[PDB]
Parts: sequence; C-alpha cells; structure tokens
Amino acid sequence: LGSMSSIAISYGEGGSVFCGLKSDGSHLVVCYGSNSAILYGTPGHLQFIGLTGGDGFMCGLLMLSHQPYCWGNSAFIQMGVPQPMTKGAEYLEVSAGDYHLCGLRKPIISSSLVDCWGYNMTRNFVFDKQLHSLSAGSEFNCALSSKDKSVFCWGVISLIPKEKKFQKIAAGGYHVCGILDGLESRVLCWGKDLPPKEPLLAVVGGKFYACGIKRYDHSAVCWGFFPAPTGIGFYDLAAGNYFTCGVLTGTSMSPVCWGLG
Repeated sequence: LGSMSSIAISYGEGGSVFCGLKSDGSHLVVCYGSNSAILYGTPGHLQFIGLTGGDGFMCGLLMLSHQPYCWGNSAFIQMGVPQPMTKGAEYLEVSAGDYHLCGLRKPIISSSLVDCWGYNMTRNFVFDKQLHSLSAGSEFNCALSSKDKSVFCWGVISLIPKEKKFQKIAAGGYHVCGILDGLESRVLCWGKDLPPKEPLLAVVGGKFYACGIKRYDHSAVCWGFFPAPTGIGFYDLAAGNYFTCGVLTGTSMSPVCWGLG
C-alpha cells in the first residue's frame, strides 16, 4: 500500500516485513520480518532511491537503471524488473498496492505516462496532466497533479473537489488521506476514530486505518475502523494491511511496529 518512501512494509499470509534505505547514505536496503522470500531475497549490493511493499513482495526504484525491482514471492505479480518492460525505460516513482505495482514513466519530477503490473491492472496509462506522488490502494492507484496540486485516482473511487490542494497523499486499502497544501498542513481522508485537527508532517494508510506524525511533537497518531505509542518521536512512518512501523534513528536495530486491525 501507499507511496514510494525511504521505508516500506510487506504483508499477507507470507508474513510481515519492514524494509528501509540504510542511514549511511549507501542507498542499500535492509529488511526485517517473517516473510523469508523477502528477507533472504533482499539485494545486498543493489542501490535504491525509494521502496514500496505489497502482499508477498517488496519493490524499489533502482538508483542506476531507474527501473522497478521487486523481491519476495507473489502469485499475482512477477519479481525482479516487471515484464512487459521497454528496454532502457526509466521511472521517477513506484507505488505497490496489495497485488499490483505502478511506475511513473520518465519522459523531471512529473509525467503523464503511468505503467502498472499485476492482477487485473497490467495497463499502459497516458493521462492529460503532469502527475507525481504516486500512492497505491488495494484496487486503485492515486497521484497529485503537478499543475494544480489536485488528487487524481484510477484503476467505485470516491470523488474530492479539484479545489482541494495537497502537498502529500497516502492511499490505504479503501481510502486516501491527504495533507492539505499550506502552513496549516491539516489531513483530509475520504473513500469507501475521526482524523486529527493538528498539523501533520507525514501520513500513511493501512487497510481500514491511517496514521500520521504531528508536526509539533513528532508523536504518532492513528485513526479509522481498526492505537499508537504516545511518548515516542518518529521522523517517518510506514503502513502494511493491519500494522504500522515508525523509525526514530538509523542505528542498527529492528523496527518499532504495532498492530491495529
């Protein structure tokens, strides 16, 4: 689920895995969790600029080739660089849902070309707007318009006024939460506990819940159908289906994670 990030979560019957880019700045990935396919399949030497996880697989945007690269074991998508792939094709972003991956094709922060792979979404989309900030749900994918900061989703989908300006979005299972543009940076959530009024720095989406980091005290807060550790200050969050992980620092340790749903 969700957007490309320095941290990502894989979930499902195969097990739960958290992967992050090393803090030494090497752009190498380290993974922790119960999905042995993902854990032992983690590239030790391949460099990544972003990560995104789904059901049974972790994916990353390769730093050199700028192509999506997935590892693990999924019955719905293929691992490695996903086919069909155009030779020499470069991507700006990747977002992984449950059983699908979408890549923002590089034609440079934006593009109108989005390639998706997986169950009932192996499609080459050509949109009429410049898009960035890809974020994947269970059965949909979203992005922000580069021109007017409006949210656009495809793949029914709940409609939001185009006047709503967002600086960040985080797709969950069957909802999207967006941090509105401006100093207030208040969260707005829509789709198929009430969200906090306080300014948020980050937001993530689980299957039936969302979590965010409050700007003032960097404290985690969660809300939805499916709470959070209160005394901790995280610098980033990642969400799977039914659990969230936060990072305090880049010291050699397993991640701080909690279940909710």
